This record gives sequence, structure tokens and C-alpha cells, in this order.
Amino acid sequence: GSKMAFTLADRVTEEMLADKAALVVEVVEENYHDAPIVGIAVVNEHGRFFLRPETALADPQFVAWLGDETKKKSMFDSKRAAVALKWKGIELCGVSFDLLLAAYLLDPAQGVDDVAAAAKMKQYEAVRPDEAVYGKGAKRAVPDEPVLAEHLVRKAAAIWELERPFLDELRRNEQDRLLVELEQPLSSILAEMEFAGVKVDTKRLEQMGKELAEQLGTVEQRIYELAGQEFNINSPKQLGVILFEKLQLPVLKKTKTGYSTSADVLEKLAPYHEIVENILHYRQLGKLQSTYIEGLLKVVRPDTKKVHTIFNQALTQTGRLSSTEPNLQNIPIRLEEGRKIRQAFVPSESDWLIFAADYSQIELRVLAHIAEDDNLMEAFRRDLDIHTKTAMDIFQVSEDEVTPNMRRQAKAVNFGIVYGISDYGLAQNLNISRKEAAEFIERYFESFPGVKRYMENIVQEAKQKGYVTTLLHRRRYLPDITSRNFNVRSFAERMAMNTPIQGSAADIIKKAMIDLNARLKEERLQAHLLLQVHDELILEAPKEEMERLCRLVPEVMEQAVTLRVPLKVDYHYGSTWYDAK
DNA sequence: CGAGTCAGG
DNA sequence: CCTGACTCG
Ligand SMILES: [Ca+2]
Repeated sequence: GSKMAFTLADRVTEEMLADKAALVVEVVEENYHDAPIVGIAVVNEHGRFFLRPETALADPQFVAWLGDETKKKSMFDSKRAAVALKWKGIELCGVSFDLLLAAYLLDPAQGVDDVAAAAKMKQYEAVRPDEAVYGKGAKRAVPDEPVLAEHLVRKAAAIWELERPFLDELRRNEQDRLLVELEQPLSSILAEMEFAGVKVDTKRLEQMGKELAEQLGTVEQRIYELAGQEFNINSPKQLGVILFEKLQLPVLKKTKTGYSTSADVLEKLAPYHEIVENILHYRQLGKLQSTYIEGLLKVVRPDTKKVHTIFNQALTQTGRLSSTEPNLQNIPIRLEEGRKIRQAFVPSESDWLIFAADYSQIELRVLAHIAEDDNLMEAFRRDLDIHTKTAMDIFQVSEDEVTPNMRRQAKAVNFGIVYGISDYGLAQNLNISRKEAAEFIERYFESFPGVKRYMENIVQEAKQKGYVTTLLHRRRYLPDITSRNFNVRSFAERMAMNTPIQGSAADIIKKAMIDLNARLKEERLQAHLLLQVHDELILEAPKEEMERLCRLVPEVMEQAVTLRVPLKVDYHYGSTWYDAK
């Protein structure tokens, strides 16, 4: 470990402000909202510089350089720095290259989380892993200034050298536009969404928490009665001892550890003993309480009564976003009790409203586009109820002969075909035999032979090329596609069929977000994006903007790309997220 | 901190 | 098929 030379600067000079630089604005805290910036590094043609943040960020020339978009910066995780700067009232502009997002497009499977891991991709090893410098556990700490300053300078030096080879490879992959015109501009939009946050009505939440605690308390006693003794209901082991050993309930399923107590199992067991539907009710209410009442309350900021999620833009293997702390992509919607949680998410100004627009069946629509199946494309061109139609074709019955159970099964087929669900997968979800499931699937392929062609083709393409691709050229490598293990190979085959479907739907909505943000600005609307939930966008805006958004938002989303079938977008607005339905 | 469970797509 | 949070041992 020899030293990399740099100026440990005590003040900002003009040569620190060239119009191209690798920049590091280092935020050590995992969650970067309102977090400290611990140090700054700049590398450019004139040399290598460490600046303390109290100096650099009080310097009006450095600040102006930060916000000048003609001063081009290369970074890693620009969103982290952008947001932590927004919290100090400082704008970051002119980020022309984000190494994190470059690594993520070249290979999402690398799990690139720091500069050093991106650097390894190009055999560059003169930089340490953040974990090696900072530590990990309760032991994660900012080191002393010489250790820190060298680490930041090494990171910036790595960014300066790696930009060339990352761009060369993106270019060869035809992903250069995906980075420059899609992921990098999206990064700025997510930063605004995160910084803006979502207002929470903590009273509504605390009241719901009271009612839940009362019910949960009733159901808790009833379970202790029905078992003739008290035990930890949240312990799957202890519960498994009450059900299958004290009460003698049949064992239909085992886990790898012991007895399964998963919902699926428990519904099957419901007829034999009363305590079963109480354990089910308890699980339901206990999830709402500990995760959605207690969990949400703990992360709202008492300064603003907002939650500020972080959208992970470089995590998922398909090009989706994810969301953390809080996860605002899994707020309950399916059952009414949980859905009421959404009444707690409110507009951030008085006389503003929540507006939600969602693609209708985007994944099936994309499948129809990519497979070019005549029947499926016709169904969408007719805007048919797609599950009813699938039931008609697979059971060869007419429309008003479709029973609700038949529609439910065609629906489970439509849900699974977008990832090439196997006969076993479908049998499981439908509670039927694998041979019956195989038949449904065989009937599906007779009605949608283009889907079948697609599934065979995409698997051959994954084998020959080594990867699959989405509409805007995102990639996923699938080395398991040739494995001699059947289970392993089967998974890779489902990933081959799913990834272009799911990833292309991620592409489209990401584009919609970019187009929407440009149109909102052109229109000078005060409306702004709050959330993305995979196929849905949630905004808040003045009440006076609602009629305009009813037209503009679906429009932008529908026209984001042009497929062989229309994209269809529904939209709703109201006083609270719950009411925007 | 792996496993299980369950919330969403 | 793609996720994240909570709890337990
Ligand atoms: Ca407990």
C-alpha cells in the first residue's frame, strides 16, 4: 500500500473548477436523507484534490461550479450526493456519467455497490472497498482525515479512468443511449421524488394502530383458549408445535426447517380446528400493526411529517426500481382492511390532491408485442377483458358461459405465462394436479401459438447469445441456461422468458417518467411525481390542476413508446392515496 | 443473520 | 418471475 499523491486543500482554487472532473461527494450513512457529507474529492486535468465539506460547501465559487451544468462531472451514485446536497439547499447539475448506473447496465448481476466493485470489472484495483475503509456493523465509522482523504481521492481517480472503458462497452452493447438518455436523467427525477417525500397523517395511523391493538388483543386470547395455553404466535416453530403436536392437525407441507405454517397451508387446515382461522386473522392484523402502523410511524420525519424513501435504481436484475426505508411499493391494496393504510398518505399542501395513473396489463401487452401473437394482439386491439378471453379460448366456451372459477383459472394462467410458469408452478397456484395444469398450458398454446414460438425462441436466443434483452436494450446474462441441473436450468429458462417482458415494462414506465417530467415543466404545472410502483405513477398537485392532469398524464404514459398494441392507462385522484381509486 | 412469512408488482 | 420488512432463534 503505497500512497496516491494529491493536494489536501485548505481552500478552493480556480484549477479545482475545470469543466470536466471526476467528483466524489461522500455520504457515509446508508440512508442519505439529511445526512452528513464527510469529504469531497475532485480529479481533473490539473491534478487531484481533497476538500473538507465545511470549506468547500461554504465557497460560493465551488457551489456555483456544482450547479453549473456546463461543468461536466463524472461520479458514482450521483443520486446519493444530489439528495444529500438538496438537504443543504445546494443544487448539483451537469452529471454526465454515473459509474454506478454504467456498471448496472453492463451487468446487473455484479451487485456493484461501491466504486471498488465497479473498478474490478475493468481489472482496476488501486482503490479499496468502502467496507474495508469504513467497517460494517455497529463498527462502521468515518476514519481519520488522512485515511479518509486518500480513499476519496482513490475513488475519484478510479472514476476518472474508468469512464472511457465503461462507455466503450456500453457503446458496443448499444446501451449508450440507455445510460445517457434514460437512466441518468431518471436518476435526477428520483432524487426530486425522494427529496420531496410523501406527507403522512400520523393521527390517522395512530388511531388505526389503536383499533388494531384492541382486535389483535381479542384474537390473541381466543387463540390461547383454543390451545389451552399461551405461546408465541409469531414463532413459526412454536405455532407448528401447537398445531401439529398438541392438536394433531394433519401435516400437508413441510419447510426445509420443519412444519409449514404458510397461509396456503392454513386455509387447507381451516375445516379441522377453529384456532386456524384465528391464527389467520391474527397474522393479517399482526402484519398491518407491526409493519404498516409501527413501521411507517418510525420512519416519518417529525420535522415535516413526511416519509422519504430511497429508490434503488441499480439493484433489480430486470431493470425495475426497488424502494426502501420505507418500502412504498408494497403498501396494501388487495384486502380492504390493509388498504385503509393508504388513507394515511396525504397531499403535502392544503387544497392539493393525490393523482394515480396505472398501465392496464402492461406485461401481457408487452408479451403480445414481442411474441407478435395474432390472437393476443387482437384481444388487446379490442380492449377485451383478457382473463375472460383466455377462459373462453382455453375452455372453448362463449363469453357468457365463462364461470367465475373458470375466469379465476385463466387469470392464474395469464399471471404465470409472463414468466413461463411450469406445469408444477401452475398446479401449485391453482390447487390442481400437474397433469391438469399441463393441459391448461397446452390449451393456452393452441390459442396463442405466437406465445409458444416466443418462449422457444427466447430460450434458444439466451443459449446462443448468453443473455437476453429488453425493448430499450437492457441486458441480463443467463449462464445457467446450459446447466446440467434440471431445476437450475428451468429457473434460467423462466428468467429468459420473463426478463424481456418485465424489463421492457420497466423501460417503458421509466421513459414515461422522463417524458412526464419534461411535459410538467413545459406546462408550468406545480404537479410533481411522488412515487413509482412498477406499473403506476403517483403525483400530487393543486386541485386546479386535476382536469389538466386527467388528460396529460395518461397521454404521456400511453405514448412513451409505440407497440403493436395500444397501451391503456387508468387514472384516479382524491384527498388521500386511498381515495385515488 | 438465515429462515419463514407476507405485503406489493 | 421481480422485490423489502418484520420476527424469531
Ligand atoms: Ca412477537
